[PDB]
Amino acid sequence: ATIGRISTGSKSLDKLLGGGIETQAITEVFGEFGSGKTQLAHTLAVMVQLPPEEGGLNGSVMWIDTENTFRPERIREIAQNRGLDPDEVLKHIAYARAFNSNHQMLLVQQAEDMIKELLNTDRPVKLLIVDSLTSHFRSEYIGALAERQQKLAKHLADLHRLANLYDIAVFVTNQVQANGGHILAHSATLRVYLRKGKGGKRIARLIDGEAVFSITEKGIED
Ligand SMILES: Oc1cc2ccccc2cc1O
Repeated sequence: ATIGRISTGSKSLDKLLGGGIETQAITEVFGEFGSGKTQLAHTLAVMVQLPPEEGGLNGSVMWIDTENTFRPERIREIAQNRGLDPDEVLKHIAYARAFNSNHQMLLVQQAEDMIKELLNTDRPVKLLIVDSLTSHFRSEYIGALAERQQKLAKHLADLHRLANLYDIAVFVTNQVQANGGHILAHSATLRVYLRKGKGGKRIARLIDGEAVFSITEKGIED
């Protein structure tokens, strides 16, 4: 398949990304608590449902939530302010809460079943969100970094296999703050550092110019 792009909702961020986040890729956004990573995830879950003329892929979404941070009412707001029907937008987001890191790993295998079911339809899965990808692994493997890296590596390999095999954009979030971080090392296809700036602006930079955007009723925008 050709590489598809999903607009983030922000012209500035899209330019930094070359048009949007890519299918057949894992995009990792990392930054401190409150930097806006989950807002970007919510926005992408709407944007992907637009037609290509508007920066989407007419796609369905799968969302693995590890922190109980998915907000359907926020999806509704973004959809209503992106000219979509909120009920339809929510009906094309498959949502699961990961209870721990092992269940999170099983959910990726389960996601493949729904991906296959939708593959030849008019609304194939085009976006798989894992938010937060690292939070369970971090809390469960304190003092056991070597084992944590083994399990994370297999998890990321599973996510790569889905992105490439089924032409999906995988979007993952990673909280990194004071003294913290191996990030995801070199595993993602693309690392985006997100931070707060003056006056509530958010600033994004590719790791390995900068885009500037705001969080609004449209999700994010310039
Ligand atoms: O109904 C489902 C929703 C999911 C969401 C995320 C990952 C896997 C899922 C599997 C389902 O059957």
